[PDB]
Amino acid sequence: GAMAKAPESATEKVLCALYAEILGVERVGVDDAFHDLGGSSALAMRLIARIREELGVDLPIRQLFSSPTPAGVARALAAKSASWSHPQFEK
Repeated sequence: GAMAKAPESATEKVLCALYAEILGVERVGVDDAFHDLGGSSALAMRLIARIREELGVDLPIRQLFSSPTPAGVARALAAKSASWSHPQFEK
């Protein structure tokens, strides 16, 4: 429940919705940290999966620690728009 009450950018609104779905709230501001809503790191790991189902994008929990608000996660997502090879795995 931060007082900045900042407005939402395009990805940040999807993240606010995704935060609310897990937290059980009416709304999340782009300045509300996942932890300020009472969320825990374990729930933040599950958030990654829901973001992937809805938007098709993944974020490691490493970056999420530095990106506790929707506005933080959205810019962290945007960094992946650069040409970068994600690490592979076997088949």
